[PDB]
Amino acid sequence: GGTILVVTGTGTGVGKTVVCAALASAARQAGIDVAVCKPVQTGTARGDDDLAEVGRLAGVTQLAGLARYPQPMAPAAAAEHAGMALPARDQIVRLIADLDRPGRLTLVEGAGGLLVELAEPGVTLRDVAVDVAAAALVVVTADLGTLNHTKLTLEALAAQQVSCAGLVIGSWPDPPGLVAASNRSALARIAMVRAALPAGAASLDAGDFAAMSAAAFDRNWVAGLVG
Amino acid sequence: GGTILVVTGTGTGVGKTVVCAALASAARQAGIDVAVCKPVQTGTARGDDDLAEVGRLAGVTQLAGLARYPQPMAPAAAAEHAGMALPARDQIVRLIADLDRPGRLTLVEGAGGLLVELAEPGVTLRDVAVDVAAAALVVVTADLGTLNHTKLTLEALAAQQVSCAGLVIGSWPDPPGLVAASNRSALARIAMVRAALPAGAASLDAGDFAAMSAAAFDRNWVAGLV
Ligand SMILES: O=C(O)C[C@@H]1CCC[C@H]1C(=O)c1ccccc1O
Ligand SMILES: O=C(O)C[C@@H]1CCC[C@H]1C(=O)c1ccccc1O
Repeated sequence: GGTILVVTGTGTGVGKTVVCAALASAARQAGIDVAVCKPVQTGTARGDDDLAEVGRLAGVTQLAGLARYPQPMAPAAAAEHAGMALPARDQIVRLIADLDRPGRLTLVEGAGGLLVELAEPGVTLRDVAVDVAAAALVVVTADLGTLNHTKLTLEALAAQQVSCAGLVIGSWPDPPGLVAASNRSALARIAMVRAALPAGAASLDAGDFAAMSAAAFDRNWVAGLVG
Repeated sequence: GGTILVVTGTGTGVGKTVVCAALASAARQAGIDVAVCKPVQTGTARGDDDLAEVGRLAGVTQLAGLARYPQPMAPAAAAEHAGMALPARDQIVRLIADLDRPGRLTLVEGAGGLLVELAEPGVTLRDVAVDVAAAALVVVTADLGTLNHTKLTLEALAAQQVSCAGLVIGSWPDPPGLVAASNRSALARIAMVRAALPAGAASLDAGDFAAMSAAAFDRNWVAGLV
């Protein structure tokens, strides 16, 4: 197959989706075929659609969903509220394996943080990454609290031998402060900081987003993700 | 010895200090002798003194600290700004071991979350808990994202055989709301929820706080801590 990457984060609202669009845009501009999947989408009752947003920002057409729930909560609660079930583990693995192919980068976008339950019983994105032998890209903030959350996440990945593909700061303030500056320097000391997206990148139009995306990542690292 | 409990949380600003004071107060009202150790304090430029909050809210007098940095950052960053080092590992562990005595509940308050660096070099509250054979009480929020952060923290504890003494929700909203109510039920499936402190409790006077605290925790669980 090709390269499967799960895109996770230290928690909710850290920039997972915009980072997914940014890595997809960068990989597209390097000539890499990209597919993005979203095993579980909540918040559809308020218009949440991360796949649609990645298509808008990065131009990705190969977009695959599975489970969708209206309420903007964790999947187990949103499914329960709606009278619906979580998907099974093998259904998520099938969604991913159907997309995987040589020379393609398949990004698997999580819901919330790494240990969020996506399938019964207690099946998380970490288990899925083990199942499809994927590495994990971790989206982080630069805010107070971030190193503890980043270190807990990286420890949880290592516990199941899921490789860490690096960190991406989802929103980077221009200009930064003492805490943001100290955290980025300390984040870079615990793992590779692949990128740091400028604040408000999600508002950029397609052309500015593609320019930001290409500038945001090291063109050489993106190319090395998939032969 | 007695019983040593570290009081950690899933992050910063989750209610660690007010929970420390709530458990101290509940334990004092059950006739238990309570000491609180806060090895490292930051934010002293704006007046942060967590040991003083425990003193006033719960009446604890055995209040032990080692270092105080002016900047409201993590310890390592506040030390870096001040141009001085953090305490040494032995200082923290020996201070706690000296505090511990039979009949006593010694609560150890970290800074920020569980893997925050407290001592030299890169020593955490989790290491401290291993060294003094303490269990860990985990302060959590009810907000969106709390289950992930809770599971992350509890795995990191089990990974070093530090026992989990339960959760406390540092701030329980009124009225709850869908997400907060869903989160409390889910937290209870992860570990015992020992208390959920009413929102605003940090601002109560000492007599109102001791009332809230005595009702917040289960009598038998507190009485059995020592
Ligand atoms: O993916 C995100 O973090 C943003 C989404 C948008 C709607 C609520 C967030 C969500 O899904 C979520 C939040 C906490 C725990 C598990 C979750 O799945
Ligand atoms: O204890 C708290 O979380 C509140 C304090 C008050 C001033 C900054 C907070 C702090 O200490 C802190 C923040 C991030 C990481 C580690 C830390 O130790």
